[PDB]
Amino acid sequence: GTLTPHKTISFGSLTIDPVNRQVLLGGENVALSTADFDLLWELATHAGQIMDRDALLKNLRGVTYDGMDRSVDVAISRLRKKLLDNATEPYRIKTVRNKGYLFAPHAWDN
Repeated sequence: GTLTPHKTISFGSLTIDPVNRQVLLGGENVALSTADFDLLWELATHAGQIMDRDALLKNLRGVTYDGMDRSVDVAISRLRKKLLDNATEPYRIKTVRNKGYLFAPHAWDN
């Protein structure tokens, strides 16, 4: 009794679909800067696995320029600040012990 896709990826909070190249959280689309958009794109695809800043930015740019966390930080803060859900849902996107950013312990997919 739920209208949800299968090919695309959708979590218990946000949803990402390459067909519409957009993200939907809480039933409504979420606007995010190019980078911020790419950040989550990989963040979800690599759920469960700890995504490091250096390994994250690599997806945003893809250049040989390492140590470019500068963009990552800004992106993260922009991701949570925009996905700071409280009434509808918590902040699934929690931060790990200075090891990056992973999903909440109550969010996962086999």
